[PDB]
Order: sequence, then structure tokens, then C-alpha cells
Amino acid sequence: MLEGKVKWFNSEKGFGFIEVEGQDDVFVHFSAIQGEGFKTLEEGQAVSFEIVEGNRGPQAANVTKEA
Repeated sequence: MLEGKVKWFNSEKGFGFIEVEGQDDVFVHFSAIQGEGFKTLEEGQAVSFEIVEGNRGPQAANVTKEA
């Protein structure tokens, strides 16, 4: 897994970006968010995740919020 920080997220629209030092930022859609409750994220949140790339390019997957 990769580790990152939520750079920003639009709760109403349900997407945003994960910052990772070193690599480019990673687009994250709310469907990638793991766990219970309403799928959303806050700026600066610690997350673990994977990058998945199909014909639309890379985006986050398997996003878990961490302490």
C-alpha cells in the first residue's frame, strides 16, 4: 500500500486529491473510500491506498483513513 495525505476534497461533489511526497498527486473519487459511514474525506487526512490505472489513467483505490 501507499501512504498519503488528503490534499483537498470536495465533500458535496465527492472527489479530490491525495498528496504524496515524491510522486504526483492522486485523484480520489468517493467510491474508492473504504470502511463504514458516509464516504468522504477531509483535507490533511492520513490515508493508505493503492493506485489503479485503466484507460482513464491512474486514480486512488482502496482508500482507508488512518490515525
